[PDB]
Amino acid sequence: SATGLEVFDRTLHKTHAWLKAIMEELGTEDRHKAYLALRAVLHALRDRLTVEEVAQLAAQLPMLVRGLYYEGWDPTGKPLKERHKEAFLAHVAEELKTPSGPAVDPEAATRAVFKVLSREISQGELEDVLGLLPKELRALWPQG
Amino acid sequence: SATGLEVFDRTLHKTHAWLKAIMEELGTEDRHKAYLALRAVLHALRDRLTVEEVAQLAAQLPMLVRGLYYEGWDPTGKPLKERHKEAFLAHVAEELKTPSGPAVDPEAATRAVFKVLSREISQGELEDVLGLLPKELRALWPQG
Repeated sequence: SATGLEVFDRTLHKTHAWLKAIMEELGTEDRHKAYLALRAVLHALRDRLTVEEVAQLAAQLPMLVRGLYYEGWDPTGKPLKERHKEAFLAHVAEELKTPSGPAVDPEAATRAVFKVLSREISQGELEDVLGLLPKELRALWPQG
Repeated sequence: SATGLEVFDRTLHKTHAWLKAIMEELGTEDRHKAYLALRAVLHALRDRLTVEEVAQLAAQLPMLVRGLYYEGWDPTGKPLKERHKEAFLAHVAEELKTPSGPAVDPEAATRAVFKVLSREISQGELEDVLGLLPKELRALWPQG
């Protein structure tokens, strides 16, 4: 059917749903652009969380997305705490680099992924994550 | 072709290779049994590592396998350090529970997964992991 395993077919189905939603938010037909956005934004968000907070968010992500989320993670480094929007977007931009500028506009990528995340994760986790972020970064989420 | 994304098709291909190797070691045609073995063993091994060591091993796992690896992880708990084989196998057995006994023999599952892991991860990571384990647990790996 797909992978020969129901568990993997299930996570692929969920991940496809996430990417499709991100594509609609971005207004693009390029699947790879949506993937890059998901990857860059999850990593930037992850780096602002403590080890405990990182795992708590991971529990709300589909298996395949969780693997992407943890890619390149350095748990020994102090969580990033820059207060301004530009600092956060610069980190997102770092993983959207291509031969000619950012693959996707950093803010657009961030708003699209945060929108999809807010609809997919539990309200409890959403409120927890928002409470850990500065005002300028909370503004990037649909809740404001 | 599979997921519509080369990055995901690639991790599915690698994960399929891992599971196929585990199936051969177990001598089974049941793909789900190999999955359960991979899941139960990775989790038992993961729980004996510090947060830094957990992420270091994660870097050697294919994206999809990494998502499975991190499933249900509690980074706040002190790493398990039981010295005897029975203690470790009991933890592996905890995630192999089915309506009628273990899905796969705990030791067989452990030896199969450790064998595949030793062939897939870097020699440096293998030596590091072995050095963190008690003699009775190192005996479960092909190196001894």
